[PDB]
Amino acid sequence: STGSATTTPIDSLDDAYITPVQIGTPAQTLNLDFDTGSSDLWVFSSETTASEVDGQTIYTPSKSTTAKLLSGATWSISYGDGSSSSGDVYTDTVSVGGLTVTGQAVESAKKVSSSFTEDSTIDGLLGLAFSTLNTVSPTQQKTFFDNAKASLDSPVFTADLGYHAPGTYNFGFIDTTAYTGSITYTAVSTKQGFWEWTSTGYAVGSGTFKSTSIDGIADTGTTLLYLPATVVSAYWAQVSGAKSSSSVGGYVFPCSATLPSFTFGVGSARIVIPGDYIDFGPISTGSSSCFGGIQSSAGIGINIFGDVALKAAFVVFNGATTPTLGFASK
Ligand SMILES: NCc1ccc(C(F)(F)F)cc1
Repeated sequence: STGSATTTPIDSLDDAYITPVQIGTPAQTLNLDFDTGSSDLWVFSSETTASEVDGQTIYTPSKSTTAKLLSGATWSISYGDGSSSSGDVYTDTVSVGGLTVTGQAVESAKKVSSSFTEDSTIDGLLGLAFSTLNTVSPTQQKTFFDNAKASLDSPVFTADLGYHAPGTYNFGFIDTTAYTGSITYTAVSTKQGFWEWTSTGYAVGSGTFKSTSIDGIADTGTTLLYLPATVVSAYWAQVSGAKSSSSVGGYVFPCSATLPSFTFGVGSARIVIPGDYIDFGPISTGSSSCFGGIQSSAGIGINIFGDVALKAAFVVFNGATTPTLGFASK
């Protein structure tokens, strides 16, 4: 079987993408952030403290005939940006774009950090990294992709994120009309639980391609592109007036500048990120300083190929016994 769902940017900057997901019987539809950088399916619920909920749609397990409390199980998770959430665990039926999994662990948030509360467009997260990262204790739980794998036609899902436009998450098949040319596959390391791979180098604008190995993760749940300081300095040096700001927390540039493209390597292939994708707009309303979409990973400890990079490509997450990542131009 297969599934297919439209994903839509939450705002005008593509800060995140939400995808409708049906949970429970009868269906309760929540808009979840599909995150290949984590492995928990957690939702705002009727159990979330009332003061930490501001306009989100909530999951009510008491109204689902198929919901079952997973007795004794708890979860607690903290993201790389400092966000966090925690609560208890139900099992229920979960469907994405026609693809249904029964007995999926649905982690009901009892507490959520402030950054989730002030984001009324995101009802929760659907983790798509490897199940070794799932935070349910004492019995670790499988992700939606892992539970659906056996019944999928092909153990793959694809991310086709749009630039200021809706896109598509497909499960179980590769849409050969969604990309141009060939898909270039590259090996994945699962040792840290991430979709971790090695890029073969980079170029800035029309400059020469620098062959260098850049280890990093493919993370639909991270907005920006986080790369080593040497790479990020070489990019921003080509933008007049760009500088790293301590008060802002990253590279900023004059909103009147035009940004060069950024190219990253996938084996022998090249993926070009148009300069417009790197513009994240004024750092504050009315400001003439704009925030850059390519930032240094030095403070993080891992390089992150976030939405800025992934939306320039058609990306295949191949969850075969030997996992691989496929990239195609589109
Ligand atoms: N999008 C999930 C996520 C967030 C942060 C990280 C970090 F910071 F640990 F790399 C990995 C994955």
